[PDB]
Amino acid sequence: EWEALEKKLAALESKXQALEKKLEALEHG
Amino acid sequence: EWEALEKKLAALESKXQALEKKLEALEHG
Amino acid sequence: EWEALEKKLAALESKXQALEKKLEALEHG
Ligand SMILES: [Cl-]
Ligand SMILES: [Cl-]
Ligand code: NA
Ligand code: NA
Ligand SMILES: [Zn+2]
Ligand SMILES: [Zn+2]
Ligand SMILES: [Zn+2]
Ligand SMILES: [Zn+2]
Ligand SMILES: [Zn+2]
Ligand SMILES: [Zn+2]
Repeated sequence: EWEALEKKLAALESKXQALEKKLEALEHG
Repeated sequence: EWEALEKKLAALESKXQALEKKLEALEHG
Repeated sequence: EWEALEKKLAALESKXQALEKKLEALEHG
């Protein structure tokens, strides 16, 4: 339970960082 | 409290995928 | 461990809100 929830939070954190960088790319063209 | 944390993570994973797809759309016009 | 999970989720929810606001500003503004 705990370990699966921690994995899902880490995957969201990684997606979170990738979407931030992608939104920054789109702002600059 | 644990169940609520999981329902909140599930809503956030759905919002995460929604933002990812909208960013993909914006990227292409 | 509990506090760290709750903190990560609040930070992700907050980042989710910041990223949606930037996306709306880029798409429409
Ligand atoms: Cl359920
Ligand atoms: Cl998120
Ligand atoms: Na509980
Ligand atoms: Na632990
Ligand atoms: Zn559970
Ligand atoms: Zn920016
Ligand atoms: Zn793509
Ligand atoms: Zn493409
Ligand atoms: Zn932990
Ligand atoms: Zn997010």
